[PDB]
Amino acid sequence: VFGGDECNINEHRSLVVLFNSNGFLCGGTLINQDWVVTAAHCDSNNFQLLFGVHSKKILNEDEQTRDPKEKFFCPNRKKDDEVDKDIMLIKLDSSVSNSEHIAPLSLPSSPPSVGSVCRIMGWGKTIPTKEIYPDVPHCANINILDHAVCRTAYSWRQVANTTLCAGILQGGRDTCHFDSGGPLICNGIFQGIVSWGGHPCGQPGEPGVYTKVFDYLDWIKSIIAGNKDATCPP
Amino acid sequence: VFGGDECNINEHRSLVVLFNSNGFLCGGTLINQDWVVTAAHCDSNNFQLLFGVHSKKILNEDEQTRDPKEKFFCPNRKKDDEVDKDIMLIKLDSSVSNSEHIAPLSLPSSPPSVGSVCRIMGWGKTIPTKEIYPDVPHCANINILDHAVCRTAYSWRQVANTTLCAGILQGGRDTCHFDSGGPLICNGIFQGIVSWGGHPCGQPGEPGVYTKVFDYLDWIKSIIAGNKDATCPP
Ligand SMILES: *C[C@@](*)(O)[C@H](CCCNC(N)=[NH2+])NC(=O)CNC(=O)[C@@H](N)CCC(=O)O
Ligand SMILES: *C[C@@](*)(O)[C@H](CCCNC(N)=[NH2+])NC(=O)CNC(=O)[C@@H](N)CCC(=O)O
Repeated sequence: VFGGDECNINEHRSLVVLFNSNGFLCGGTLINQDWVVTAAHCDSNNFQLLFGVHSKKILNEDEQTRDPKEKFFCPNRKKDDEVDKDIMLIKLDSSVSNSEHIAPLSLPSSPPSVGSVCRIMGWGKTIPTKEIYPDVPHCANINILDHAVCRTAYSWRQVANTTLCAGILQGGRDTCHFDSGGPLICNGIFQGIVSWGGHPCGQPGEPGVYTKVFDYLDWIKSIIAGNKDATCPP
Repeated sequence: VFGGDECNINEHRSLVVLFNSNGFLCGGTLINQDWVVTAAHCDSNNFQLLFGVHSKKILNEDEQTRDPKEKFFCPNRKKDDEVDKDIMLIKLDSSVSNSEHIAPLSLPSSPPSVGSVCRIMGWGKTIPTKEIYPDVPHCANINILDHAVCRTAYSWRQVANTTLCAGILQGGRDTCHFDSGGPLICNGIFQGIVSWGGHPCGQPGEPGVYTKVFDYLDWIKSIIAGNKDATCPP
């Protein structure tokens, strides 16, 4: 996260870490005691999920680890476009219970209004060009922008409507590489999933695009209730 | 460990890992649910202890992390001698319960005999010259040798009587740097603590010198029971 500060140790109790033998992959969001939401582009053959993490060097006495038992993607997702319908549900091999540094995030009831202030968080790049990563996750506030700003900022490709356009108009704060899958939270509600953006991040006039969780509510609940044939919003 | 193979995932449940911000420090041994025994030269201002660990890449789901609440050393220990009375007792800040990959090891009732076959284990060097470290702990069987082999082999310093001389005579098997603090187990009994040896491990004729647990039984029991003045055997 570019333009932020170290997150408070208690302000990110729902942030999950996806990693494998090759290291850190992405972030994720725990929505209930058995499921994790993250980005579809973060998928890997094998990986594990780590809960309750703050510092990577100085561990928390309450971290939990689980393996993905099931993974779900939109049935109607475009094969070639890696960020098309960037959402993946992970059914844990074993339930995770609340603790001092672990807790789920509630799904939204309604979508965020243009201009609302939201929180982004992750262990991704903090310097736009350098491959320097934090030890603790960084937090920064950004605003919900008019979707047209993004549509026009990235005219060479199509910015789906099932996405939120967020950031700071003059740049300086934005999610970056390895921040993917993490939550965009507005007023304590789970509103978006970090998906993609500019090169590098934080440039003025190039906001980030987040999967709009709300548009996928029916999908999420259907998959979680047991219906696996649930198709996503086009 | 030089000269062995990867340990079976279930044959090292008492093996603890001491680490800090600078990384890995040493091995250790869980003797009951509240105490860990290790070498005194493994001390560091700040460190933590990890239980139920095997592979550093693929984590077990039952791992536990605790912090050192109290540390204890022999009152009558030599100031400038890093390996004199090489034993340290650590009281955990919170109890550790048994699980698939965590279980304590029992204190000895009698000292091992010369010629006994014992298991050594740890994440220390596997090739004497190369600064290459295992991902999973390596185990190997060595024999308890006549204490005099050590006495003469290391005629350039003095080998205490409160230690076990163990290894293979022609070399090719020994503990190495970063293997310290781990346990020497003979017939399932906790008999020694990895302390020191020659440069580099495995040289023919230069066995490993381990802290003889049996000789400290009283100090250990007195310390754990409450007598913080208990003195060690000279
Ligand atoms: C998977 C995740 O780690 C990244 C997140 C990048 C976020 N970038 C900004 N500026 N907020 N996403 C990608 O690697 C995917 N990239 C693309 O799909 C490109 N078309 C856009 C480049 C980009 O995401 O920055
Ligand atoms: C702290 C612990 O990891 C090591 C273990 C070395 C074991 N070596 C062999 N060959 N089994 N201990 C030390 O680094 C302490 N070293 C000494 O006290 C030196 N007098 C000997 C160096 C040595 O142990 O190789």
